[PDB]
Amino acid sequence: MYSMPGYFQNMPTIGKELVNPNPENEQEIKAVESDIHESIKKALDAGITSEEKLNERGQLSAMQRINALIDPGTWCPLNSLFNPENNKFGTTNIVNGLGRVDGKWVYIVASDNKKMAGAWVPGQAENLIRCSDAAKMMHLPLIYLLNCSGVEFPNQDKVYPNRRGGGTPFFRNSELNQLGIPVIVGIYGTNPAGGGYHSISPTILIAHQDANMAVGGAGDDEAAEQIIAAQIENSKLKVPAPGSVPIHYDETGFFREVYQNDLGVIDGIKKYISYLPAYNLEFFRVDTPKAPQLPAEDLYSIIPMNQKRPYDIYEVIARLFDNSEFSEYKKGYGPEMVTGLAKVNGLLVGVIANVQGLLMNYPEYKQNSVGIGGKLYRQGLIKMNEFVTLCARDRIPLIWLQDTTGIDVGDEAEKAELLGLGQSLIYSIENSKLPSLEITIRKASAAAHYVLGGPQGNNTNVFSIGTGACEYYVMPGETAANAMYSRKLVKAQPIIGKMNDMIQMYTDKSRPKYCTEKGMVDEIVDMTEVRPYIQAFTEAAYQNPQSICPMHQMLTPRSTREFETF
Amino acid sequence: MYSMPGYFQNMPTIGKELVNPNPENEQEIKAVESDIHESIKKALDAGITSEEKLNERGQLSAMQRINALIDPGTWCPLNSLFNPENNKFGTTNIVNGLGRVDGKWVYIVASDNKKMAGAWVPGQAENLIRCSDAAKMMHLPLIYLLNCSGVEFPNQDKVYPNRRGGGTPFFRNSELNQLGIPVIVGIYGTNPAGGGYHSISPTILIAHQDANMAVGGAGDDEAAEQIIAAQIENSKLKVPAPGSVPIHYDETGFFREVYQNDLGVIDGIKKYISYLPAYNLEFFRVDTPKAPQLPAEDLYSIIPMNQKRPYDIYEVIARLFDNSEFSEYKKGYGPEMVTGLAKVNGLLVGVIANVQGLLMNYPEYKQNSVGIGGKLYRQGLIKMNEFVTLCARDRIPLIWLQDTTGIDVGDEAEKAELLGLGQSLIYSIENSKLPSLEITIRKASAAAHYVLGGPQGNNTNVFSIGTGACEYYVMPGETAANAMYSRKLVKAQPIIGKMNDMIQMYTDKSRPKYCTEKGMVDEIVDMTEVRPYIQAFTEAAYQNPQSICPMHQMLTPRSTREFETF
Amino acid sequence: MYSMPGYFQNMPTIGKELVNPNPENEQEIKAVESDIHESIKKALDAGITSEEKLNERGQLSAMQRINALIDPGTWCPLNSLFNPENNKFGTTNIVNGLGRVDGKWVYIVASDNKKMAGAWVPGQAENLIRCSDAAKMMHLPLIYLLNCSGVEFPNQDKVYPNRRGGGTPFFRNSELNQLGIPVIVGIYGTNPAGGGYHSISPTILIAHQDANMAVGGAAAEQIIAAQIENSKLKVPAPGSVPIHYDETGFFREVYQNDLGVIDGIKKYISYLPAYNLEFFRVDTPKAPQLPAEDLYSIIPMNQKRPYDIYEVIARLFDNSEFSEYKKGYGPEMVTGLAKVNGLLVGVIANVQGLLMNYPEYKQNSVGIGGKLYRQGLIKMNEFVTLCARDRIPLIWLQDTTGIDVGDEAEKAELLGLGQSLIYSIENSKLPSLEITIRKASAAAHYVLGGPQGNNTNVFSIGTGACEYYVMPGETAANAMYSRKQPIIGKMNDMIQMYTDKSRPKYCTEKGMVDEIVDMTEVRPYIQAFTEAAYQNPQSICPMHQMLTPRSTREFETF
Ligand SMILES: CC(C)(COP(=O)(O)OP(=O)(O)OC[C@H]1O[C@@H](n2cnc3c(N)ncnc32)[C@H](O)[C@@H]1OP(=O)(O)O)[C@@H](O)C(=O)NCCC(=O)NCCSC(=O)CCCC(=O)O
Ligand SMILES: CC(C)(COP(=O)(O)OP(=O)(O)OC[C@H]1O[C@@H](n2cnc3c(N)ncnc32)[C@H](O)[C@@H]1OP(=O)(O)O)[C@@H](O)C(=O)NCCC(=O)NCCSC(=O)CCCC(=O)O
Ligand SMILES: CC(C)(COP(=O)(O)OP(=O)(O)OC[C@H]1O[C@@H](n2cnc3c(N)ncnc32)[C@H](O)[C@@H]1OP(=O)(O)O)[C@@H](O)C(=O)NCCC(=O)NCCSC(=O)CCCC(=O)O
Repeated sequence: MYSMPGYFQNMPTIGKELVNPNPENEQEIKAVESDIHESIKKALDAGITSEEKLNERGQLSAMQRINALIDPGTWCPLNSLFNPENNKFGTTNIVNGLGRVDGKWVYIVASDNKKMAGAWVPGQAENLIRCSDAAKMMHLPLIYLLNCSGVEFPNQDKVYPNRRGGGTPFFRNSELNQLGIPVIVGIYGTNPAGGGYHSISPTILIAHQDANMAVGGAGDDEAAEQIIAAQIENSKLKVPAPGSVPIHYDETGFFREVYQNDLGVIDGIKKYISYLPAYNLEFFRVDTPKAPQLPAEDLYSIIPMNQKRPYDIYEVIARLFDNSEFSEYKKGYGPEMVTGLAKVNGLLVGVIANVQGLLMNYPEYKQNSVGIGGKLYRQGLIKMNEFVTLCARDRIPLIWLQDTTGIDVGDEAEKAELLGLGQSLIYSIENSKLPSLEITIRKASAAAHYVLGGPQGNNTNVFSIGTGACEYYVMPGETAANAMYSRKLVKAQPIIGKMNDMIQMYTDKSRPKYCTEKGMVDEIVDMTEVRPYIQAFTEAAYQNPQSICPMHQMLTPRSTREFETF
Repeated sequence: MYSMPGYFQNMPTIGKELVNPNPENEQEIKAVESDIHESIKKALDAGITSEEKLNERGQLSAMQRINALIDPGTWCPLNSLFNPENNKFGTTNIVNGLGRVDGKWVYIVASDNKKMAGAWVPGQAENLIRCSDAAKMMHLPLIYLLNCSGVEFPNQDKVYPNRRGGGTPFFRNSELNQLGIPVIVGIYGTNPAGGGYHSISPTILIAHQDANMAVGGAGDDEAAEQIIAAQIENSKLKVPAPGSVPIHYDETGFFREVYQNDLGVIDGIKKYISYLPAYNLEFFRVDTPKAPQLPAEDLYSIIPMNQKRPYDIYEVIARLFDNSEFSEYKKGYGPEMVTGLAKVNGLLVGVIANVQGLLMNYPEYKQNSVGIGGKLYRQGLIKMNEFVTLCARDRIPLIWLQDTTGIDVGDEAEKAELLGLGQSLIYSIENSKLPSLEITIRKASAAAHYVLGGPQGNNTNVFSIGTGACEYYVMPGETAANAMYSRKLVKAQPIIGKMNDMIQMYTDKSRPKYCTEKGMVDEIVDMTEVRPYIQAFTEAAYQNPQSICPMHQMLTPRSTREFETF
Repeated sequence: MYSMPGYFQNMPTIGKELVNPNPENEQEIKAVESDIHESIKKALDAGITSEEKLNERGQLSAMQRINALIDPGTWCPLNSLFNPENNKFGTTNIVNGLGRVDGKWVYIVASDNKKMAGAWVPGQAENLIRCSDAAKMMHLPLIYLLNCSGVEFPNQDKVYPNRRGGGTPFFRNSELNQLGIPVIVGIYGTNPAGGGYHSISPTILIAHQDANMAVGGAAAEQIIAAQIENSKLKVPAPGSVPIHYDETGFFREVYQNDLGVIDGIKKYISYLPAYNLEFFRVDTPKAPQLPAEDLYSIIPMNQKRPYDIYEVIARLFDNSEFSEYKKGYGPEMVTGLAKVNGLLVGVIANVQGLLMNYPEYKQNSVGIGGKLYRQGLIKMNEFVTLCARDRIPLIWLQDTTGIDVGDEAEKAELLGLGQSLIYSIENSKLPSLEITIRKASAAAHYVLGGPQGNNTNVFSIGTGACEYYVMPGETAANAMYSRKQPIIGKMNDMIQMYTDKSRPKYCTEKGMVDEIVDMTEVRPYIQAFTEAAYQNPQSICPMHQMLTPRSTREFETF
């Protein structure tokens, strides 16, 4: 019961059954994966109040609230270890990511009430903007599980002011609303000032019976003593915390609904989520959802931690996409890249990925050359330009699989227009106006990181994820030390020492964990977890898209076919 | 020769001649202004190569290139002291701001070739985004005077990766182009990799004859020696720097034009600027341009450095806007704010500004009260909501003059809807979809900083400026130390000591210079320089606006009139 | 001083010098062209008040006002003979088209004050919407030379009410303003009610000193008493200068005479944003290398004769240069880049004649030029999509008899590929011009950048050799009456009617095509359109970031 099975079903299948496993490699990847999981667990547990203590006082933690909201097994966290300003607890005081609620994907943001009652900490504003941007680009509902005490007083200068500070999300929520994207808030505990605007900015307000939202909270030694007198007098005065339920439900009616406990609040949210517009994804399917035909655990063997080793990218694609099917656009032209159509739970996506290894008699603009997989040449850049443009016309979201060492350099490459072709790709992406996912398989480096659907496209890239085998740098430490200090040897030992410093630093500052802490990549995900994220993304993309191309009116399949025959 | 003189000419005049000058105050302001000018001069001079040395080698500095481009006296720098990451030289290696070129306003970005040949330094990416955002919001041409050596190798992790890093401007330039906003580049010196994409991303490329743009640049002790052999062999090889004029002019034709020297490049830019679409501002005028009727130097007396002193805001408005004329919207309603129409070189703007001092028998929702000027109440918030909405419909840009201590707090204020009214203002602003300017007169604090056209509105606020009398904090240090440590005295000397630490820190981290270094405000401007910036902004706003309301079809003047009569 | 001469300069040249002229054909074309010119002249002269009488009373006619405004030789009229409701005078009481004012292209609408003082007549509302749509799609300034007495009382039911009636332009002017497109009005004579809203809706109002704009203007024996009492009362016509200048200030400026009003308009036009077209040029403007008058020989009036489309393209575009996209693939169509006064346009045009061993989905087949097959439709889909990305406007040259029919064609996806083209055009979001060379027929007329794309096609023009029908009269009579002597008679009626109702003049009267233009006048219209398109475009693609030239090159080499 689908359109055009001749084009969209029984596509060529790709990938081989894994002949030689590699335990050493698998163990190396899993060591990175373990450290990530361990750091996340330690960070989620950190803070002045435990989950156990929270539960005793009648409150749920962020993860408890999240797990009560979502369909089991659908949680795709992002920015778990994001901590650009290096807070001691290791987080930005929010837990965020994608989750599914009774079949509907939503973007979830949860205050960490274990840590200073969910206070604004350095790096949080940035994290929050990455949330609302994702919702914006995907037209996906934004859900706040809110428990926010506002500005951290010692850090006010880092959390209160500026273009992208604590005030920005309030504008971003109005923008979402104006773009037709609903925002739903569960209001827990005390939310004064900063937390008050997080409470009031959403579309729908569901309150805990003890919760509040307010413009402002309650209310030498001779100086020092005076304060404790006023405090204990006000405490015996028993004035209620401003903007409690008797105010914001009974008087202003800004609280739409009030629930007795945390799980009641969740039920309220679930109810309003059920009201939200969403396609039955069947509408956009070209085939019934099918698992890949090769197991994802093979990826622990296929993707080498030895950064000097090539591998076959088709083996990766075969394990990530429905039924191991792939419909390649212009195979043979631009051999440094794979571009083609694939399926994700029956839904069309365009896949763009680096080819690794030696490229015989290539590029064409060089007399007698061998090309390096992971680099970009003329035909690859042109093929991508076309494929992006075609997918954009067809309203087909793009998933980029990056493992790249840059664009070809030198005057032969220059004459081949590579600088202009790279920028043309940037222009093509910006022109596409569709949500896109970027997945760093191993190397994200040079300008290729930018042009290959990089997170530098703030209008199209929703977020980025990386595997345990990934690394981010401008160029390898060795090449960098070279270009920096080679001319300073044309003059001149103190220089040798700081070349080895640079090499060491580039290794340190390019490790997967460091990369996600700085937010270079949003999440480090397990090899068995990459497809889940692709599924989350793709289903979110097609849940309520702002534009449609009927299948019979799509150009990509037609142009792909013609190139194969003509 | 203007529409509706009955509405737009002979408006009420405001302001008094200054009776009592205040030398002490004037001197205090000018001390802040001097320190700013002095820090800017020191920062512009800093770097491994002087202007004198640059000139000897046949090159102009950033400021020389800028001064050769612009009409004399039209330079409005922004982010002069922006240095969020605290680079030693004190800058982000770019000089940026507004400048006029033969009557046309343009946004200007100039590489600082005194410092590591214009290398990407920490904080630069952010600075560059503030540039392209301004051009985007105002539909104003972006001009690059480019001399960029790319990534600073030691700092690569801070300048190369991430959503808002060195790659982002290349996407932002494509966005500008796609929105119909031209980008023009003068290409000087060597521009490899990162600087190559700054070269190629603009609409128009004008090159210095010795300049280049490229995807990549040229080309233990036994290890160490090997490098200097290859280097000196390549140096004697005399291979030209990749992507020089014989390549990018003669072969690729990406350089549109080539000039012999720096001033030739400027002439080329001037020529292409002359091609750009721009209104004769006469088209949008409602009166002939007229100076204010009171001198701006009085502002050194009027605006008190004593943060506890009120002043009359009308005295400020009278000195900033054409002919000291003001057409107030709903005077008497919402007395804590002034909202009304003014003129800037004959062009209509909407002005929103705090009233200072005691407000008798106010707010209305309190039994017997005296209101504090600089705070926001019910009627003020509602009046602003309406005025913003009206100006938005009329396509009249808004200028916000902030001097504020926040929104009224407590359950009487809550019942009066202040939390929802504040957010309604945010929604109203976001809905306006027009470029806006924010000017901090003194206090930018609390949520009022956000709602009063704050820079937290990334779609509407083009940039923000502040006077020498300005200060930024969440709340005063004393109130902050209180709310932080008062409950920790209900338990318990080590606490007293860190309360005085907080008070001191809030004073340090809220000084005008510190605020602009962090980018809380984009520029600290002289009292005599505020009108110039307002003129730059307003004329840029009306140069090529994307939407028009004919004067006879404007609602703001009509509604303003009806309230006065009915 | 241009980007990428390697791509944009010294493109292949096309066309041959004309070997054998054809006087018979030329004369046949010029006979149609003469009849058009003659009908236009008669229509412009028609009406109860002559130009001579207007001049005596101190007033200029529509054409005098237009000719005083525009740079000489830049007038591109549209809808000259548009008269869908068949008014006796032959017009819709407005003169409209493209004109250039001191180098700036603008859209011009002028009230015909020769005819019932510029009253609203049947068909006018539709004509006015075609004006504001053009301005909308090109972001081009709209100029009204206004002299409008409002609703024609006898015809009120046809000019006053409905979604697309006399009130619609007032909403369309607000839309233009909100899209940032300025509207400038010169207010002449009396403009009450309907004409009052034409006066007030624009951005800028310039008034003649005797002019007015108003909400409303100023048994049997009883009426003439009140009338003569009011006439002796000497009450001024409502909303005159002492009101709308002195009191309301809705008139921005007042001039003593018609030419003063024009000067005021010129001044405000000079204020308007416009590129120096040099900014978007890839070469200096160059005439074609073959004369346009050859087209009188090249394009056959004998509708059964093929001709070489390249000969047409060679005579319309700068320096006879053409950079063809995917030559050899989809031979029934020509798609490629060309230049118009140095500016890039994408050209899509039918190939005529026999196509050997084609289409590929059939066995031993000969293809018919002017028809659309699989590869043509796919090539156009790609080329449209590529030009859209590159912000390159499209010019469509139509001479077509439809899309291939039958189950082999169906299996080849032709129905879906045709609609994909429609989708592709709608997706392009750029102003486009459509020129009917000869045949506009079947679904091909729709998909080949037809005027049915109300968001992209600015207007359409046709040559004297053009004709519009669903299908030929013979084929139509067949399909209608084959399944059915009284029947033979009404088959010949149908054939005759299809010939009658498909003549160039009839087509433009009904608005099927907006203007019938002379063979020597096609390039001028292309120049007007292209220069208007690039005057103030809403989106740019830098030359070095364009995909079309790159993809075109790769197909040639790879
Ligand atoms: C640019 C020139 C030719 C200029 O040399 P010059 O004429 O001597 O000029 P000068 O005023 O004496 O300044 C040179 C001096 O300024 C400093 N400097 C220059 N560039 C950098 C940098 N990128 N990072 C850190 N420091 C830099 C160094 O101390 C230079 O000394 P040196 O030239 O080494 O003797 C040269 O210094 C050079 O080649 N520099 C940088 C090497 C390079 O190729 N860098 C590209 C950086 S990687 C990148 O941006 C990648 C982005 C993503 C991608 O596309 O891959
Ligand atoms: C929120 C509550 C009621 C929660 O108290 P609780 O029930 O004891 O909860 P708990 O788990 O024991 O946590 C309290 C403890 O967590 C820490 N903490 C809490 N909030 C902050 C903060 N904002 N900055 C820095 N540290 C904070 C403190 O150590 C708290 O201890 P304390 O309550 O003082 O004994 C209370 O701690 C409180 O009132 N906190 C903050 C005071 C306040 O009113 N803050 C508003 C911050 S200003 C702002 O955000 C302005 C934005 C712009 C504007 O609108 O003006
Ligand atoms: C406009 C002038 C002042 C023209 O001055 P003039 O020197 O007489 O000019 P002329 O060359 O001699 O032309 C007059 C002659 O042209 C014809 N004519 C003029 N206006 C109309 C019309 N509206 N419908 C049908 N026929 C009209 C009539 O035969 C006129 O003869 P008449 O003036 O009756 O002796 C005058 O004819 C006049 O006052 N006409 C009546 C105009 C009028 O009442 N217009 C309102 C039309 S209703 C409407 O548009 C409402 C729309 C909805 C709304 O906004 O309410």
